[PDB]
Amino acid sequence: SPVHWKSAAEIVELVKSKQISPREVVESTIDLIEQRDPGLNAVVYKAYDEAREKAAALERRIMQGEPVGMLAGVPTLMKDLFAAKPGWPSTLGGIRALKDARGAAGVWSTYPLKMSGEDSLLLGQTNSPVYGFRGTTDNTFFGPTRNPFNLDFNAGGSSGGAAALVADGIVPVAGGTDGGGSIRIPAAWTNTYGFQPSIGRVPFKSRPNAFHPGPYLYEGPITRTVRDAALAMNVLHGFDRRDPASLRVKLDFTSALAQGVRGKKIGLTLNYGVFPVQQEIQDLIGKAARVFTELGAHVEFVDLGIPYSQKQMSDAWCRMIAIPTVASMQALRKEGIDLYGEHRADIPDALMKWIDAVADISVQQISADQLLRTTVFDCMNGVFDRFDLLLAPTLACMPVRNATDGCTEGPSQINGEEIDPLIGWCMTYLTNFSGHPSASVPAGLIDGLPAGMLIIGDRQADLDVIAASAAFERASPWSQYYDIPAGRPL
Repeated sequence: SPVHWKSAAEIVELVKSKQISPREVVESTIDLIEQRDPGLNAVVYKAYDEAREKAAALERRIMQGEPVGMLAGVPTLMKDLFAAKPGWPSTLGGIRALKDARGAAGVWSTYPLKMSGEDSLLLGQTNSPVYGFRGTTDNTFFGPTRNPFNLDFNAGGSSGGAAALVADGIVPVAGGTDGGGSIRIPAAWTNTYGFQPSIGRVPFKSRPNAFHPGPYLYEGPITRTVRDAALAMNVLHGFDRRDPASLRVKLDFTSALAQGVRGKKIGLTLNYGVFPVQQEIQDLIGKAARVFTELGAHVEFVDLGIPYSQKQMSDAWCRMIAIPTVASMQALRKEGIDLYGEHRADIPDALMKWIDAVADISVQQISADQLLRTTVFDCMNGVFDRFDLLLAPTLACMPVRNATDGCTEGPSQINGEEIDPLIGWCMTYLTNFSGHPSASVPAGLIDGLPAGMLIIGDRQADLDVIAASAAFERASPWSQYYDIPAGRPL
């Protein structure tokens, strides 16, 4: 393949130097999708002709020496979860009743808008669970997205299709979204790098309600290298007055790649003091943390002092996500697509539980969840009063086997302790409460399957996260593990 396993940085250079045409990037990427995605089931919409049209125009500009963007020719796909791209479908993660929906003119979600703006070529959309409402990717319309490291296992979610394509070498970057961890969750299970930016760093368009009661929501890249994520972040970040958290600051994410972590004070937790975490994952993260001590950082265990139980926190997260989910369902019903009645079967029972639970949620309950969130935020802040970075395992458990009923979920217990199977083991959700930037870095394999370590920075310290990530990438590479998917039978 001229493009399998190439980085975005490599493709940009190949295209800019006229070694390969944008047309050939598109056809070769299509070949990889057609050849390799049947097992993975990561792609849910193919926009091949659009990509061909865009490639022809990009090729003409390159040949005539007209201006081209900073990701010119890099192939990518966006995520099918509140997707907005004019003329494209949006099924909210595999809701069959929405299969005929198409995006209205002039309405865009951030990843397709900004990536295409800098001449990345959008090839289609990737699979998500229904309404994003779990850390696995499966639904009853498209089915499960499978792990390139072992197709009997799930890629994770909700951005599972994004991570699976990147982990299988098919595109160098894919768009994820994250309300409880979903840029980072599937990255951790697929040996890819998932970057969740600070709140306000990348615009997020929530309409009709910009002041919704949910957790912080983010769009961001999943890549195989930290450099590619920095390149994507240079495109994705930036002021937009229509996002009421937007930061009016310009950064160069690539400037942090060579910075190192010498002298940094790093806090370490294996379970945030409140989650049950598989011992093998704890051990792997203890080892990974020591990579930083060899690079001149000082690492020590910290106690966040979170006074809520992990069930209390996951229940609050579910209610916070459920409120705008109910608003979506109510609006769709008004528009003639009724997911409460006629098309009830399209919603998982576990999700309908929360849908019903918040239908008449009291202001007292809303307030209690807000107090919980504040407490978690302040526990994070207590760490960053004294430390430059916090390390933790991204997730409390290893990948799960795919179900056969379209409802793959996580474990309901870890170490004998009950845990919410949709999101409870996704320890990432703490930064959707708190707003801190974080990235999942591949920490190694356990019994042949990937596990991630989360690097968290202080509020707005995205470049510190990039610097630590790149330092770890140099000292403890994970690229060799791609040999597993690279050699899998097709």
